Order: sequence, then C-alpha cells, then structure tokens
Amino acid sequence: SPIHVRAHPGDVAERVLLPGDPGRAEWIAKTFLQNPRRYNDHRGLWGYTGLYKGVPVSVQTTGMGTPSAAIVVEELVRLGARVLVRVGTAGAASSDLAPGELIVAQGAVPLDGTTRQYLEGRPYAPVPDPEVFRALWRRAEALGYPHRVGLVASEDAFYATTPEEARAWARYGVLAFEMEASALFLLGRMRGVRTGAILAVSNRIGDPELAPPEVLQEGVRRMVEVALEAVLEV
Amino acid sequence: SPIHVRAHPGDVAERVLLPGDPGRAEWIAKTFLQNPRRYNDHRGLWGYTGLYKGVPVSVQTTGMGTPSAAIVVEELVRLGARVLVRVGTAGAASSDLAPGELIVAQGAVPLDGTTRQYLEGRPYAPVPDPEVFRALWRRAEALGYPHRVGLVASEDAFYATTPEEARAWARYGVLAFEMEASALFLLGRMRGVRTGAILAVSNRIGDPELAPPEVLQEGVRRMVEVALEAVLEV
Amino acid sequence: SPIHVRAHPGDVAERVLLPGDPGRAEWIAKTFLQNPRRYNDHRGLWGYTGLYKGVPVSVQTTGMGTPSAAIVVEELVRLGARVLVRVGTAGAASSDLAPGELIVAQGAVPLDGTTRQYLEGRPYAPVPDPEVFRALWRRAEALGYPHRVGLVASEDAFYATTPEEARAWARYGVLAFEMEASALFLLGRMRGVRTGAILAVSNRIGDPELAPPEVLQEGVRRMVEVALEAVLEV
Amino acid sequence: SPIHVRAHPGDVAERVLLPGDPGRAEWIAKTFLQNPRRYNDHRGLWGYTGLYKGVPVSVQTTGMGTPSAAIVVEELVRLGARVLVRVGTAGAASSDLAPGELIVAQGAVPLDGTTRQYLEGRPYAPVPDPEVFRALWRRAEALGYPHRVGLVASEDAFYATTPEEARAWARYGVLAFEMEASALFLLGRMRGVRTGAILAVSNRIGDPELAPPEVLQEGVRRMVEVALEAVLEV
Amino acid sequence: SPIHVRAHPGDVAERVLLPGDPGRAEWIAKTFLQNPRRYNDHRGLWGYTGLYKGVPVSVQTTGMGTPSAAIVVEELVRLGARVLVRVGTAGAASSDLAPGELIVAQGAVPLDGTTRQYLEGRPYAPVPDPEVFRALWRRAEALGYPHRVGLVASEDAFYATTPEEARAWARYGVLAFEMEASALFLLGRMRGVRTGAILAVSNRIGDPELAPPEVLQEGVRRMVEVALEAVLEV
Amino acid sequence: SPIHVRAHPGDVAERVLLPGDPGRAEWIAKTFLQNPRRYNDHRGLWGYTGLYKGVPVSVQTTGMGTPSAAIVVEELVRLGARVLVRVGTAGAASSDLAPGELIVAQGAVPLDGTTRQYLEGRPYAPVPDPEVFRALWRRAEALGYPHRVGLVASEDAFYATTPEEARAWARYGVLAFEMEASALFLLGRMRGVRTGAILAVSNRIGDPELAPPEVLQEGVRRMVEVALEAVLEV
Ligand SMILES: Nc1nc2c(ncn2[C@@H]2O[C@H](CO)[C@@H](O)[C@H]2O)c(=O)[nH]1
Ligand SMILES: Nc1nc2c(ncn2[C@@H]2O[C@H](CO)[C@@H](O)[C@H]2O)c(=O)[nH]1
Ligand SMILES: Nc1nc2c(ncn2[C@@H]2O[C@H](CO)[C@@H](O)[C@H]2O)c(=O)[nH]1
Ligand SMILES: Nc1nc2c(ncn2[C@@H]2O[C@H](CO)[C@@H](O)[C@H]2O)c(=O)[nH]1
Ligand SMILES: Nc1nc2c(ncn2[C@@H]2O[C@H](CO)[C@@H](O)[C@H]2O)c(=O)[nH]1
Ligand SMILES: Nc1nc2c(ncn2[C@@H]2O[C@H](CO)[C@@H](O)[C@H]2O)c(=O)[nH]1
Repeated sequence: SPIHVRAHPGDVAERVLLPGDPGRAEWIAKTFLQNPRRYNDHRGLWGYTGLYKGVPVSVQTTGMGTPSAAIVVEELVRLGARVLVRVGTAGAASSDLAPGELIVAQGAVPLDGTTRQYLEGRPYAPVPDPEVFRALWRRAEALGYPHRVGLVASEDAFYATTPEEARAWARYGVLAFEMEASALFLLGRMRGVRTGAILAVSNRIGDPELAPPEVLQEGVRRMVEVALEAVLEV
Repeated sequence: SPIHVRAHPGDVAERVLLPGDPGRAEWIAKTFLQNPRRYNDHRGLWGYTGLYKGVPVSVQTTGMGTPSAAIVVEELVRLGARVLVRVGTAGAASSDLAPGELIVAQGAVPLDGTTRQYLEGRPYAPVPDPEVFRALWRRAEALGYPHRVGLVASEDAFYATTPEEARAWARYGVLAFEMEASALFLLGRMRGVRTGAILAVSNRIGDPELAPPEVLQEGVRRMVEVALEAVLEV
Repeated sequence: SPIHVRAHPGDVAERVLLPGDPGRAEWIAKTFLQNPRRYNDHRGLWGYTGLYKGVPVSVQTTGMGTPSAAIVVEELVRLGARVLVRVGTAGAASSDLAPGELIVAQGAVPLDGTTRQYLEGRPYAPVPDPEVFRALWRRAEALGYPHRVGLVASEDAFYATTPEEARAWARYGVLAFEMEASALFLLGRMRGVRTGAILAVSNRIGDPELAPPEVLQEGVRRMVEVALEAVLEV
Repeated sequence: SPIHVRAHPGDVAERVLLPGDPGRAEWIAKTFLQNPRRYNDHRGLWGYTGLYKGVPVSVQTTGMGTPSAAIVVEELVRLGARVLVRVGTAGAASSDLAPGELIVAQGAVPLDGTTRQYLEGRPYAPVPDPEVFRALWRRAEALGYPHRVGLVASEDAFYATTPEEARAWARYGVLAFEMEASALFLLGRMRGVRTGAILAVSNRIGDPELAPPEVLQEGVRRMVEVALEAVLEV
Repeated sequence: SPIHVRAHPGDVAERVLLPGDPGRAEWIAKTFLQNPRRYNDHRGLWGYTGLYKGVPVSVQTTGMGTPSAAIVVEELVRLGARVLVRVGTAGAASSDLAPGELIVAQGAVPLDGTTRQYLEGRPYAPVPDPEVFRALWRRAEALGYPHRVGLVASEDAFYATTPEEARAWARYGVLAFEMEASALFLLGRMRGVRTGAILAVSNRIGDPELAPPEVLQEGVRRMVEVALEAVLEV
Repeated sequence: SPIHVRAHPGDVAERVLLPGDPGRAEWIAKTFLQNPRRYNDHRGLWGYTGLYKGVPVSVQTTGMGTPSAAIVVEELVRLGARVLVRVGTAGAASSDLAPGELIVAQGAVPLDGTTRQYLEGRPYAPVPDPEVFRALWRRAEALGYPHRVGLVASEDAFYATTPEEARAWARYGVLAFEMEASALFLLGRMRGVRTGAILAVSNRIGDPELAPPEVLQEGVRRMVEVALEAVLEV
C-alpha cells in the first residue's frame, strides 16, 4: 500500500478523475456515482469509486500544486489507474475568457518545479493523451457546452504572478493559470498512462475572489460531466 | 517587400504548406497544384503558389532549423499567411516507429535556441493550433495511411543527439526528432495564426543513410495529401 | 476572507504551528489545546485555535509541497500570523539519522519551484527567523530530547530522489528531505513574520515504508511539545 | 555519402568558403573560381569546387542559422574540409559601422542554441583558428581594404532582437549580428579543422531592409577576395 | 606543503580568524595575540599564530572574493584547522544598518561562482556551523555590543550591484553584501569543520569611499573580540 | 582615491602589466623596470610604476580570482590605465602542454561568477583586445620563444576541477586553466581599454604541486619580456 493514498488493489478503478479540492470530489461522488465508496481520506486526500452508467469510475483528490498531485498521481498508477483526467478550476489570464466558461487543455506551460525535477531541468511540452484530449473536446462539443481549446500554465507561486505578468503570458497562448496539469501530463507519458485535463474558469487574475456561486458551479458541473463521458469513451 | 521571402503583396495564399527541403516544395507545387507560380527563389527558399481543388494554396521552403524557419514564417505572415502547416521529415526516437510512418505533431519539445530567444528563456509548450491539429488527425484517418499522433522534439545540433540520448527522450513521450515545429508552433500563437505539423519518419536515430527512397517518397506523398486536405478544413 | 483558508481575523492567533497533514493537526489541537476551535476545513486545510498554557495558539494545515504550504502561510499572514513554526516529518538523507529523531531546521536547501518562482531565478539561502530557530534549539536541550541542528532540502518530486542522490546531498549537509520548509523561510522574510521549523524523521529515503509506529508518534509528539513551548517564548 | 551534402570525398577541396546564400556561392564560383563545378545542390545547399590561382577551393552554401550551418560544416569535414572560412553578411550593432565595411571576426558571442546543444549548456568562447584569423586580418591590410576586427554575435531569432537590445550588446564589444559564426568556431575546435570568419556589413539594426546596392556588393567582392587570398596562406 | 598558504602543519592552530585584508590580520595578531608569529607571507596571504588567553589562535588572510577565500579555507583545513571564523566588513543593503553596526551571519546568499562550481549549479543554503553561529551570537550579547543577526549575500562583482538591486535584495532579507562567507560555509560542510562569520558594516552600497574613520574602526575591534571569545568556547 | 588600489592621480601609467602574485610584481618591478617606485600596498595589492626603455609602465597585483582582479582592473582604468595585460600562470588541460611553455590567450572561457554577474547570465566570448593580442603573438615570435596560441578557461574553484574534466575541456579547445582572464577581457570591452594575457604553464591539472623552479622561472621571464615589448606596441 502507498504512503499517501493508502488504498489496496481493487479500490481504484481504470478510469479516474482527479480533483484538487477534496470537496468537489465528494460532491462528484454523491452526485454522479452509484453506491459511491470512499477508499481513502488520509491527508484529506479524499477518494471514491462508484459507477457511472455501469462503468466503474474513480475520483481521487490531488491537492494543490504539482508536488502533491504528482505524489497522488504516481500512487494511483501503482494502484491501477490507467486513464486519469483533471477536473479543476483556473484563473483567466486574458479578458476574452469569462468565468464559468470551460477550457480543454491542449498542453501546459511547465512553470512548476515538480516537472522540472523529473526532467532534470530539460525543456518539455506537457500534453495530454491525444485520445483523452480528443475525447474531452468531443464530449464537450457533443453536449453543447461552450468551451475553449488551448493552453494553460502550471505555476507554483499562487500569489507571485501579477495581472501584468499574466497579460504577457497570454500573448504566448496561455489562457489561464492552474497548478497540476503539467505534472499530470508528464507522469502521464513517463509512466505509460493516458491523462487529460478540463478546467472551469472561476475568476480572472487580478481579483481577490471566485465567481457568483451559480455561474462557476454550473461550470464545475458541466466540466465533471464531459470528463466522465470522455473516460468511458477512451 | 520582406527581406528573405521576397514575395509581393499578392503572391502568398492564406493556406500554406511548409516543407524544409526546397526540393520537396517544388515537387508538391508540380504534383498537386494547378497553375503553380514560383513567387520567390532568393536564398534558395523556393515558394510556390497555385490552386488546389479550386482553393488557393502556397508552398514555402523554410530551410533547416528554427532560425531559418522563423524568418520564413515571420515573413509569410506579413505576406498573408493564415494557415501554415509543416510538411517535413523526422528521425524516430526509438524502434516502435518505422520509416515512412506518419506523425501528426500534437506538440514539440523545444530543444532549440530560436524559441528560447523568443521566450527569453521562459518555459513553454509548443503546440499547434488545436483546430488544424484536429483536421490533420481526421484526414490522416480518412485517407487511412499508417500514422501516429504525439510529441516530436525540435533540436538544433542534428549531429549531437546520440541513439542512447534519443531513447531517453522516448521515455519522455517523444516519438521522433525534427528541426522546425517548435518555433512554428510558438510563432503561431505569438502572431495569431493557425499552424500545424505533419512529419514522415525518414529513419531511426543512429542510422548512417536513410532507408529505401521509394518507401520514403511514398511516405512523403501521403503526408502532403493529408496536409493539403487538412488545410481546406480550416 | 482568504481565498483558501476561509477564515477571518481573530480566528487565527499570533503564534501558529504548521503540520503538513490535517490528521496530525487535529491530534495536536484536541491533545494540547483547550477549547480548540476549527475555524476552517476548506480544501482539507483544517485550521484550529485554542489555549495552550494560557496563550492562544493555532494549528494550520499547509498541505503537501511548498506550493500548498505557500498559500497557507501567505493567508495566515493576511489573517494576522506573526510566529509560524512548521512541525513536520522528513526523510533522512544520511545513514546516521535515526527514525523518530528530531531536526531543528537551520535552513532549507531550495530545490522547489515555489521559492524559485518567488525569487525569479535568484540564488538564496532560506533560513528561519533567528530567534525562533534559537527557541526550538534551546528547548530541545532543556527537554533532553535527542535532536540535530542543520540543513534540510525542500523538493517537489517526492518520488524522484533516489538514495544515491540523497547521500550525495548529505555530503553538503542535507540532513533529510522535506517539502515545505524553504518557502516558509522565504516568505518569513518576504512578509515580515517570524518562522521556524522542527522535523521528525519518519524514514530513510528510498524506503517504501516507515518504522515502528510507536517511535514515529513519540517523535512527533516531542516535536510539538518542543514547538508549542517555543512559539510562546517569541 | 553524407545526408545533406550529397557528395563524394574528392568532390570537396581542403580549403572552403562558406557563404550563407547559395546565390553568392554561385556568384563566387563564377566570378572567382577557374573551371568551377557544382558538386551538390541538394536542399539548395549549392556547392562548387574549382581552382583559385591554381589552388583548389570550394564554395559551399551553409544556409541560415547555426543548425543548418552546423550540419553543413560537420559533413564538409567528413568530406575532407581542413580550412573553412565563412564569408557572409551581418547587421551592425552600432551606428558607427556602415554598410559595406568588413569585419574579421575575432570571436562570436554564442547566442545560438546549436552551440549550446553541443556544449550541453557550458559557457564558452567561440573563436576562430588563430592562424586563419590572422591571415584574414593580414590580407585585409595587404589589400588595403579598410575593416574592423572584433566580436560579432550569433543569434537564432533574426526578428527577436530590437535596435535597443542590439546596441545594448554593443557596450560589450559586439560589433554586429549574424547567424553562423559561433557554430563554425566551436566545431573548428571539436573536429580539429581550421576555421575563420569575415563579414560585409549589410545594414544597421533597426532598418526594414538594407542599404544602397552597389555599396554592399563592393563589400562582398572585397570580402571574398580577402578570404580567398587567406585560405591559400594557411 | 599547500600551494598558496605555504605554512607548516604545526603553524596553523585549530581555531582561526579569517580577515579578508592582510592589513587587519597583522593588526589583529598584534593587538590581541600574545607572542604572535607570522607563519606565511606568500602571495601576500599573511598568516599569524599566537595565544589568546592560554589558547593558540591563528589569523589567516583570505583575500577578496570566494575564489581566493576557498583556496585559503581549503588549505587551512588540510593544515589541521577545525574552527574558522570570518571577520570581515560588508556593505549595508538597506537604511537600518548604519556603518559600525555588527552582523552575525545566519546564512549567506550564494551570488558567487565558487560555490556554484562546487555545487555544480545545484541550489543551496550556505550556512555556518550551528554551535559556532550560536557562540558568536552569545558572546555579542555577553560583551554587550549592538548587533544584528541575519543574511548577507556573497557576490563576485563588487562594482556591479547597484543601489537599487541592493534594496531589491533587502526585500528578501539580505542585511549586507560581502565577498566570502558563502564559500566558507559551503566548504565548512563539505570538509566537516566549524565555520562562522561576523561582519562590520563599512558603508551603504553606492558609496564612493567610506565613513567616519573613528566608527568603522571601533566596530571592527568589537567584532574581532566577539570572534576571538567565541572560538574559545567551541 | 580608489577604495582598494589607493593610488593618487598620475601614479599609474597608461601601460600596465597584471601579475596575480604580489611577489611577482615586485620582482618584475625590480627586474625589468628602471627606477621602480611602489604606489600602493593597501591589501597586499602591490603596485609599481617605473620605466621600460624610457616608457612609463606599471605592474599591479590583481590577487587571485576574478572578483579580485575585477576590482583592481575597475580601479586602474578609473585611474587612467589604458593598456592592461595579464602576465600569470595556468595549469595545462592535457599532456599537450608542458611546464614552462607560454600561452598567448586568444580567448577566455568564462567559468567564473564575476563575468557572469556583470553579464547577468548572458552568453559571451571574452577575447583580448585584437591589437594587443597580436603584439603579444608578434613579440612572442620575434623573441624566438616557443609558445601556443589559443583558449584558456577562467574558473572560480581552484580545487574543484578534476583531471578528467580538464580533459573534457581540452576536447573543446581549452589549453589551460587559470583565474583572471575572463573578467579582464570583459572589462576590457566594457570600459574601453586594451587588454591581453600571456601565461606560463606551471603544471598539469591533477598534480598536488609545481614543476622544476628553474624551468618555470624562465617561462615567467619570457612571458614578462614578451608583455613588456608588446605593451609598447599599442
Ligand atoms: N495558480 C492558480 N491556480 C488557480 C487559480 N484559480 C484556480 N486555481 C486552481 O485551484 C487551486 C488554487 O485554488 C490550484 O490547485 C489551481 O489548479 C489561479 O488564479 N491561479
Ligand atoms: N534533428 C533531426 N531532424 C531530422 C532527422 N531526420 C529528418 N530530419 C528533418 O529533416 C532535416 C534534417 O535532414 C531537418 O530539417 C529535420 O526537420 C533526424 O534524425 N534528426
Ligand atoms: N520529500 C520528502 N518528504 C518527506 C519524506 N518523509 C517525509 N516527508 C514529508 O511528508 C510529506 C511526504 O509524505 C512531505 O510533506 C514532507 O514534508 C521524504 O523522504 N521525502
Ligand atoms: N541575426 C542577423 N543576421 C544577419 C543580419 N544581417 C545579416 N545577417 C546574416 O544574413 C542572414 C539573415 O539575412 C543570416 O544568415 C546572417 O548570418 C542581422 O541584422 N541579424
Ligand atoms: N561586495 C561587497 N563587499 C564589501 C563591501 N564593503 C566591504 N566589503 C568587503 O571587503 C572587501 C571589498 O572591499 C570584500 O572582501 C568584502 O568581503 C560592499 O559594499 N560590497
Ligand atoms: N585554476 C587554476 N589556476 C591556476 C593553475 N595554475 C596556475 N594558476 C593561476 O595561479 C593561481 C592559482 O595558483 C590563480 O590565480 C591562477 O590564475 C591551475 O592549475 N588552476
């Protein structure tokens, strides 16, 4: 059994969804999974397994920052995870992106040290599994939920980045900022597993808060659905 | 008129293919375009323009390496380019990819100094325009030629990379090595244009001479077809 | 109201202890604090407050990795924290440190990208607040608890570091490897608060499992005693 | 036979001039070489060999950029090149250097990524072969053609540097910018062959094109003469 | 015998004060040492050995900059040195450190290349030996002289750092700029010896000369005393 | 009055030789200069100004390391120094160079932190002033003294380079290792003065000492002689 996500074989499922917030996790469990079960809760890393249209699905809590995610991801794989999709939030770096809108992450600028440490300092292009990426983009499109398809950025210092610094990054193709996608993608390739990431804009960089409960909450919901449907596909 | 690609106000089309070998360029313009016209030969950077299935299409030689390629791209853009797709060759990072196989660049691991100079040393994830990428994958499917979808890596010292080094990069998801994608993908986002890349494996890193030219020429043809069909998609 | 540690001024007491996993927080709260009040549980960042020997002391969850620890320390500062000491666990890099022993953080070798992004590439030497450091030190002696005073390393990739890399680092002085010390020390100076760090060696790098539960809890128990007594002396 | 310079052993002399643009290669071959013969035109890398004052000399196109130039040089040495002199143009980094003036490159600040790949990121000082360097200088004086002797800078991204950043480098001794020298100088030392570089200023950094036509040409003619005289001396 | 400090093993004592200027060494040796004798004067690295209250103590010159300092510290270790304390001057980075004030070095920010070459580009936290650090501190209060305890930055280019950049560092907690501590501390750990540093502020970066001849000299004296006492304990 | 080199205006000549050893300075002053007169002794940085064949010339100790030399060069130039040439020692990188041999420094690989601080981490090619570089070479020949022409490597940590690494560097053209060239060369350009460096090989990297004192001394005498003839040239 792992050191963090203390689970034994049989708990985790093939397809797994990775949420940073232990809350959204639970809310996913109770809201989309039949007879959801919680295999782990150690370190607040709440994780559940239930069924979605029969198919076994999982929902494991990564935490905040590629370091924590990496630890959980690495362990979910050792436990049996084959298809993991991130279900999180982000901070818009532009203005064209309004809160609640969804983003299918094409790739992730590695502004984190975790991927760096794994790459021993080498450059890289973290990208999801083309099948998963394709799947998310397709279930989104099929469901009719307006979205965006592009780049994000996985930083480490939440309060370091400034609106201005973000404006510049946007000129490079970055749409918003998150804190786990880059590592998910690296390990994804590194360990021979398919990974993906879908994000809900919960605010624009420069402002001290999230979005009017309902606006973002729908997003968080649309996102979670597209995710689930995509995995069952891959 | 641009410094290198000395084309005029009305010579370049919105949809352009970017081969590195001026030789391949000319061949495409003759084998696929109607009423083909060479608008430039300065510096051996042959660029042709004509009609493909009633749609205006251009073929511009980029040369080898991102330094050469960024100059050409930067100039195609101020010349009208809007959809630029790279039709090139690459060396497989490992043995699971044979010569003549197609690779649809999902992203490019930036091991070049050109993107490094443009990004002032900042990390980044050179990825194509999702739309164009999506197309390339579909026409590759439609036409039904043996291919792959994933990461390639753009290097600078062609003769630097060792077979041992390549295989390590393979353990990071890189399927093959080439010398342009990265910058194109970068400039694409920087100058708001949709770009893409499709490569035809011409050898496995470590070989003295490329494999049977008949098998590589056919690989090339398939690539150019997909690419041309895909540019009409966007 | 912080964006992550959804609290309010008055909830957090000047002197604060910072454990990595909430489970250990609760323990400390319920165990050493009278009338403990968990003012936050958002994102699993369990944060309590209560009386210790007649002085309001707090217990805040940082999460794993300096990225998560950064946000917590950054908000704890916005709420009114002045004396923040981390009470954690680490993996010994040397073959001389015994499981269950204590380590007073004289400094933290910055091997994480959080501190890095906050410094913008600049070289630094992350150290605690002079006094706190001196506090943790003088107590651990008056309390006859065998401990060590020296350097620890702060990393992002928990599973990257192999025993061999660890011994190498031990040659420079790294006693063990943890994951929150550096950014805590950094922010200490950056924000103006007094920080510190004491740790419990839970294992020897490269090993899949800790040692006898009994020993590891008495090491942590001690750690908090040596800690709580200090935050009051400064 | 090499991959890019499809030529046989005896198709290349011991002494070689390396112009970046194939049109000048051809011009040189015709304007200066006796009984010159084109031994390659693959990928537009026009290469001619003939006699200059009874001695054989080759004029080989390198292409734009160190990656391309590196490939060319590597194969040339494989082909028997022993003395390679780059004969190209450059953008002045200061208002004192006027179009047409010549520059005997004493060294090249390595702003390119090719050298870096070969240097695995180590610092370095790309300098020519002392004997070659001195002959160029000497002949320039012998021919009474005015010139400058100093550093040039080799970059990757032509359109990245601005009039500001360039003259900034001037304050470090950078006379002008180009895109091949550094890789040539490094490889000269790595493979053990004598290399040198001379340049015809084609414009001042900040201008949309170049200067008055005849001026530059007379500069190029002098440049090639100096280079030709020199290679026969070493 | 060592290449630079040409002394005999019996010459260097266990405890050693490390002044940067040979003028201060000679002074120390003659002001505080009983029956002092110079054991070396090669390369002007004046080194003296004497008795300070029954105990033998050496005062070795290091020169300016970590390269000179590292050469010295390395050879002193090889000649039996166990405890080395740097008694140098420094430049205030902020306005709260009027010259004459004392600084007990807790850590030294590595802005030098000596520690960079040793560490092989790896990050680090140069710090003194705990017990030695503790001693200096205690003796300063004991003897009762106004002092400050914190960080100092070790740089290579004295005339580089500008008045602004200093305040920029002040914001990360740098108390002053000197030129040796970092390497002394790194070697301290590598070669297993006890090192420390107590500085005497001489100016405020951006200063052309110095301050009141009177003040600076008194501060220096106290310094040498806090240092001489200290070493006696450890 | 400069801070370190406390010389009055007019004490230092236009031409100056730069030995790193104050013992060598005095010897040079009293060996080759007519009417030698020391103008500074502060910090063992011995400085002399006498006459060489009627021409005023100064010899100024730089100390060991680029941070030191950098300081003295900055100060001499501010004093009026115009032609500064280093006359020092260095250890051969391979069996290619024997003790007592002269090296005319064509360029200096910057492995030091000083040039890196000035340069702000940017790549660079430290070269001597072209005319001075030439006069040295020119005088080397006329005098009949056996010498090599090429690269050296200016490093910071004397005791850090392994014999192995020296060989790795030889592969890239580095002839020997020393500790001042690079900075002297960067300041040369930065401050508009003419510089150069001639070296006497005193050993091979690896050996714990030096060669036969009578062998090296003649190398030193030839070195100085060449430099003196040279400085009068420009
Ligand atoms: N860095 C960053 N992460 C954000 C932002 N908004 C939401 N997040 C995500 O949610 C967490 C922070 O609450 C991180 O794990 C991110 O992935 C933002 O503006 N910046
Ligand atoms: N770097 C690299 N490029 C290759 C290889 N094989 C084909 N190419 C491509 O074709 C050119 C080199 O022949 C470059 O422009 C590449 O994009 C290979 O093994 N390595
Ligand atoms: N990186 C690292 N963290 C450790 C180790 N042992 C305990 N930890 C700590 O506990 C968490 C990982 O379980 C991190 O938050 C660390 O601070 C170890 O061997 N390595
Ligand atoms: N980077 C750069 N290369 C230049 C410039 N002017 C001429 N060149 C040279 O000519 C090509 C660009 O036109 C490159 O191959 C360079 O070697 C200039 O201003 N900048
Ligand atoms: N870098 C630096 N060193 C200083 C300063 N003031 C005194 N020093 C010290 O004294 C020498 C420079 O005079 C160096 O050896 C330093 O350790 C200052 O402002 N900056
Ligand atoms: N780094 C280094 N410097 C050397 C060597 N031999 C002589 N030196 C020079 O002389 C001093 C070291 O003795 C430094 O100031 C160098 O410039 C050597 O082998 N390595």
